[PDB]
Amino acid sequence: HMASMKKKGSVVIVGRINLSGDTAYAQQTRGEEGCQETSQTGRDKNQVEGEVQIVSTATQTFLATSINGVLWTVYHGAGTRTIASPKGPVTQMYTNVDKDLVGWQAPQGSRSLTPCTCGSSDLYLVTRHADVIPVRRRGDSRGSLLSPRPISYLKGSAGGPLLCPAGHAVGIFRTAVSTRGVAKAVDFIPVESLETTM
Ligand SMILES: CCc1nc2ccc(OC)cc2nc1O[C@@H]1C[C@H]2C(=O)N[C@]3(C(=O)NS(=O)(=O)C4CC4)C[C@@H]3/C=C/CCCCC[C@H](NC(=O)OC(C)(C)C)C(=O)N2C1
Ligand SMILES: [Zn+2]
Repeated sequence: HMASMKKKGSVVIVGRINLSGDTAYAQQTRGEEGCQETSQTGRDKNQVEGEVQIVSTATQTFLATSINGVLWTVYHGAGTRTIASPKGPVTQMYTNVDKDLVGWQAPQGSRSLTPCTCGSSDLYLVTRHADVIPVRRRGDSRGSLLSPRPISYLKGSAGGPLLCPAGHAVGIFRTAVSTRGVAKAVDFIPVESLETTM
């Protein structure tokens, strides 16, 4: 009964989206074996770099984005799980199921994105495959893809950033608005709603 009750593992950083140069590309930093083991222990000694991490649990894989010293991701990916770190599991510092949002303190080595103050509606969504997709802002939390794509293409990218032209963070990718399997729009957690939650 009780003594046989299992614990859920930590979210584990398994790679990152490199946005540092002229070319955006994915990098894997940990394989499946290492991920499983890191998830169970919560101990992750790997070096962390950059703003957009690819993260994983035993069952799902998605993204997480650093903005103002917090690593943010989606609740429907992370639930209330801890994140693996060099000194063990780290407890969520923010949890809000109503905004589909969680966050932990940003891992040492990560770089954070600055929240946008530009007021601009020409946005760019960064996916787990390192595609930079033009998105026009359509409301507080909604944007339209300039070129619609099958949802398959966006799957696993929740937790990723929408950026403005200046590279400032505008929002965290939450949902794909689909019709007949085709995403024509996305929904995101506005950066201002992170700044309030904070
Ligand atoms: C309402 C927010 C929400 N919020 C949630 C909040 C709490 C919660 O607790 C368990 C669950 C929640 N699930 C929630 O919704 C779930 C999770 C989320 C979702 O699927 N998000 C994405 C993703 O990639 N996720 S992921 O793969 O990386 C996963 C994390 C590892 C973004 C990309 C989607 C790809 C197309 C997949 C087809 C699903 C269509 C769906 N569209 C839809 O719902 O649109 C409307 C709203 C118009 C109907 C939708 O997007 N989602 C459904
Ligand atoms: Zn901006």
